[PDB]
Amino acid sequence: VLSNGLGFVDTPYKAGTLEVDDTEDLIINCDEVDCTTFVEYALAMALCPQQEMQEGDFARNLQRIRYRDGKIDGYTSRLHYISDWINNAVRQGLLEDVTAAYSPFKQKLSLSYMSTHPELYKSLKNSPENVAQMAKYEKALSGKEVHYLPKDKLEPDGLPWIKNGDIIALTTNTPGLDVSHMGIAIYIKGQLHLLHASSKEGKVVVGKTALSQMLKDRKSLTGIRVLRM
Repeated sequence: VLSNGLGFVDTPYKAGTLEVDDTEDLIINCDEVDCTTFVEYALAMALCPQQEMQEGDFARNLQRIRYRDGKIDGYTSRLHYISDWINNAVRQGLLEDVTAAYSPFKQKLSLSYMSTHPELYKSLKNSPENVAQMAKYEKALSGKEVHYLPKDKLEPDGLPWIKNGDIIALTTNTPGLDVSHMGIAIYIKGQLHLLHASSKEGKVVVGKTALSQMLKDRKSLTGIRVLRM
């Protein structure tokens, strides 16, 4: 949610915060975030019945969002592809797929980046078993359709059905990937902007440029998916 997300403004960006330990277990690092862990922390906080927030509730929620079916079982149990992450959260009723309700446009998933470049990942580069597992997950998701909103349908002032606090996943046509970035919707000066962890700015920011312009500026971006707590 927006109020929880906004508490992270200016928190430094750092990639790989979840890869620091030898075995996979729950890591809570709210001091350094990437585009995904930022949203996970924000969501896990927002789901808590108290805001008085109990660390047990936050920790339970985070485990449920970060891991396939909330089960911690090695590196490949963590939800690395955002399509998979979204499916996990939607199937548990934690998020509703707003673009599924509103948009008639669809993309077919084609996931393969991780198993194609296992050298890039600490937990794949020396683990043929982990690579094989990620390839099974890629295969099971590839060919499935999701709803999205094409970027040519999004204006600087957003749309009535995209609200403050919605999670926005930026869809991509780059080989082997589904979604390149996520953030939280925030209307600023009547324009739909993105609250997100930016590697460009090196920290969590409310983006200066309207979301529609962020999308239209990049040839590899195709549109968005909109999810809501």
